[PDB]
Amino acid sequence: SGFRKMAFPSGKVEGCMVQVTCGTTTLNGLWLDDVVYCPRHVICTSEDMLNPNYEDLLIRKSNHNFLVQAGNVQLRVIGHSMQNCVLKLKVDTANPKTPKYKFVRIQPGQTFSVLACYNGSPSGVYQCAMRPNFTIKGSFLNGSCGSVGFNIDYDCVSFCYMHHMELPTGVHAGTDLEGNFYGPFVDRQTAQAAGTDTTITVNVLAWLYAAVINGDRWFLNRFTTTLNDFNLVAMKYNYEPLTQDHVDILGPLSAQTGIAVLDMCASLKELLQNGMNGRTILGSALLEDEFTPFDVVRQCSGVT
Amino acid sequence: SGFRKMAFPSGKVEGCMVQVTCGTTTLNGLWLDDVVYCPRHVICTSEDMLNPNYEDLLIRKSNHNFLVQAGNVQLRVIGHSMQNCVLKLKVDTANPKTPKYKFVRIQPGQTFSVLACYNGSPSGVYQCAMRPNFTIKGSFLNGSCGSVGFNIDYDCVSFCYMHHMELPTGVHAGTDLEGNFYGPFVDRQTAQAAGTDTTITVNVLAWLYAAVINGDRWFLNRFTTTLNDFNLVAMKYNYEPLTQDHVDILGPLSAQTGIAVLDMCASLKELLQNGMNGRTILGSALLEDEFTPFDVVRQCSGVT
Ligand SMILES: CC(=O)N1CCN(CC(=O)Nc2cnccc2C2CC2)CC1
Ligand SMILES: CC(=O)N1CCN(CC(=O)Nc2cnccc2C2CC2)CC1
Repeated sequence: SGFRKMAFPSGKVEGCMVQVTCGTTTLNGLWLDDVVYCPRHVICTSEDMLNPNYEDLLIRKSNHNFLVQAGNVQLRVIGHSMQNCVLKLKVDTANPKTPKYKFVRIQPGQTFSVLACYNGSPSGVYQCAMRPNFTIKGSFLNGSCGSVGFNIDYDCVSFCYMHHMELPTGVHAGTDLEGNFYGPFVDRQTAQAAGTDTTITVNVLAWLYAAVINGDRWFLNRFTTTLNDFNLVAMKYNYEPLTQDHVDILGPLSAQTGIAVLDMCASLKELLQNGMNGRTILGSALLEDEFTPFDVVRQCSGVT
Repeated sequence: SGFRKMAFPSGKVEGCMVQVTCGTTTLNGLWLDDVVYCPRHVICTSEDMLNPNYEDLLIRKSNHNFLVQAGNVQLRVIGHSMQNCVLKLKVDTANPKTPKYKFVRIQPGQTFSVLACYNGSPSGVYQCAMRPNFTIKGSFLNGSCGSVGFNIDYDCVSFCYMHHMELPTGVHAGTDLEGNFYGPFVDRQTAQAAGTDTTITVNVLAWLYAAVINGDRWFLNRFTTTLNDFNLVAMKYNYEPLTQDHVDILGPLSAQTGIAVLDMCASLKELLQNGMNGRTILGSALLEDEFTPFDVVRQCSGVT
């Protein structure tokens, strides 16, 4: 029993972190096989960030201008290329600790673990979600760029995020490992406002199921609703619309607890309208939305 | 910017996890040098847990009755001894991945990371605190016993907790790595009720400083208080008394933000009396107390 915001064990990713320096800028890189991936803004000065022409700035850089250090040992860079907003630095040595891996592009609402790093060294691990506005609410200071987000399926690490930017509002933006930004964000120091950060409804319902499984049941009510009625309330509260696909995904939690998905929707509808009244659910005074239905099943079953 | 509940990178601890089986019970063990540490209740049947005589039950066990498996390879047990509530299984092979380590006994209010494991395999990592009633609010299912809590200081892992029990109320109890339980708990399936789970005041203040550093400043008020006046309110709200030692520990955060510790106490006093009014601080609707002042400085500075 008990339910925690839990990150994946970070060891497999720690073995991939390296430091990348270009000129006066140092950030993190991800070393997989003989390639080091890092944000292309490693080539920029503070001034360059205002309106960078990456293709032009990159012409002035050679392989020897990218300093890659793994622990206290220097890697030899034998090639470099830009793919979208990431640089791929080909090195002469395959990372001996390369785990089984995939590069995946996640959808909003999906959760992942971040291994926050500085100077190629891991500082901490935390769990977050791709927000519906394509930002993430992370914990990143200057030097954390190139830190990555990932999920693990037994022994395969699916990398889904690489940190690039902090928006003027303190929220974060980054790319998948092919260098494509999530959402409309760009690697330029300019006005980039985020859209509405709506609540991930299917994750809230999954978390209410985790609460019932772990004994917190006070919010269960005598009501039911329909998808259309629920969605009218969800729209009003800036919650994402719930679809039949989401109801299907919640099926195993509904089966385990015996609480129909639409009945849990009705409980959530009353929590939205009435509030918590100073009460808590799984130690929280707000409805948590950074646990997917898969995370709830995984934690409640004990998948290693 | 941004502030997350962050655990230490778990890799150094993942390299120490092993599976320990005795008869029909399988749990986790911690392999450091040539010793495997695990809860002594690995020797108990479900019936034994009701009123176990560990010294008597242990007489019926020999070295060959303890099966230790590291990955898919079996370790040879050449000695076994009980130290308080843990067994120390001497093996013929030193763990090649043994990090620099210490065994420490933490005080209530101190935080640590847990690497939750099943069958010697890591499932996730999360952050928690030793509650003032000596319980921890973890996420542990059957098979998680022997999972450990730790802190890291650069390259040295200080192990502070080993999981042993889930109380009838769903909260958790365990020992330090010398096998001494935190608090009054025992490794027996009997009535063990926890005391008052008070809020760790100095951690709440540290977290309010993290909020100011990260832009959430709405709760800062025009008031101050004294330790004695603050403590009268803290007692009423089931918060731990704040001491001059706590004020001293908050000194660096006070210096960084320019907000005197007693002024932050006055802001906290108004939050306790007035509530949040539907507002949030660092994405939370309740006052978070599982960040120590050291955790706040570490995260806000980027220690690796
Ligand atoms: C060379 C340069 O001025 N750069 C290179 C691009 N970066 C982009 C950027 O947003 N990085 C960043 C990401 N997360 C947290 C914090 C920061 C930094 C304090 C801003 C800004 C700094
Ligand atoms: C042999 C036996 O019956 N044991 C051995 C001692 N254990 C003690 C115990 O509290 N373990 C435990 C810890 N955390 C979460 C969950 C559990 C278990 C479901 C109870 C109980 C089970």
